[PDB]
Amino acid sequence: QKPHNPSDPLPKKYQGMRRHLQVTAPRLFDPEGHPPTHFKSAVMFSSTHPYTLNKLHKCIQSKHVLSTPVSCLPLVPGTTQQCVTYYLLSFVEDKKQAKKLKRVVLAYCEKYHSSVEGTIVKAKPYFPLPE
Amino acid sequence: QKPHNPSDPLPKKYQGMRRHLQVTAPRLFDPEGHPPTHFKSAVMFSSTHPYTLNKLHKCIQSKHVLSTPVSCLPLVPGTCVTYYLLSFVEDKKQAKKLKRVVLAYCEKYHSSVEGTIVKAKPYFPLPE
Repeated sequence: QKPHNPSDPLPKKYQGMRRHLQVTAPRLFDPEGHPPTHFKSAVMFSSTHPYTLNKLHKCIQSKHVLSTPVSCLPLVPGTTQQCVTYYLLSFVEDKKQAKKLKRVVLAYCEKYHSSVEGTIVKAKPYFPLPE
Repeated sequence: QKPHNPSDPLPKKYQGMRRHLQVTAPRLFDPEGHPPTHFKSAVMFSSTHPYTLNKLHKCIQSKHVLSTPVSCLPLVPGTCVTYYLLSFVEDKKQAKKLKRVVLAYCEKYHSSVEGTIVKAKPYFPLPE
C-alpha cells in the first residue's frame, strides 16, 4: 500500500464528514500552521465492514492528524468463530488530541457508521513517522 | 490486505527466522500454554523495505504474538514510503521482550528495521 496524498480532492461522499470534522475539531484540521514535531499518540479506528474505514482514511487527514490506509487485524488462532476486523491508525500529537479525535469521530460514526470502534494508542517515545 | 493464515506453512526462506524466534523467546512462540486474554501492547516494526517486513509478518506469528499484514505510515506534510506492521502481544513485558529479540536479529540482517513499543488504552480490539 501507499499513503494518502493530501493534495488529492475528496470525493463528494466524503466531504460531509470532513466538513463536520473541520467545524467540530478546527485545531486538528486547521489547514494552516506546521504539523506537530512528534506524534506520540494515535486512535486506532476499527470495523468489521471492509469499506467504511475508507471514508475515515480520506476524511481524517490534515497537518495535525495523519491516517494510515486501511489494513486488517490478525486472526486469533485457532478460532473459526470470528471474522476479519479492518483498522487504520490516525496519528496525533498527544493523548489529549487522541481523546478528542476519538470522541469527535465516534460521535459522527455512532449515528452513521455504528460498527466503527476507536482505540486510543500511545507510542514511546513517539511513532516512527517518516521525516 | 489479508490477514496471515496460521494454518498455512512457512516458505523455506522464512523458516530460519521463525526457528530463531522459537528458540530465543520460546514463551512467545511456543504453541503450548494459554494465549493472552487481552492484547494490551504491541511492537510496531517499521522499515522502508517492504519485502523485509513481509518476512517479519510471516515469521512473527504464534498464538501469543499476532502480527498484522504490512501496511504503510502516512507521509508527514512538508517532505520514500515507510512501511509497518503491528505485532500484538499481551503486555509491555512481552513487547520489550519481542522488540529486543526481533531487533537483535534485524541488527545484523535487516538493519533498516525499527521497533517502537506501542500501548493500547486499555486494550487492542481483538476478539475474545
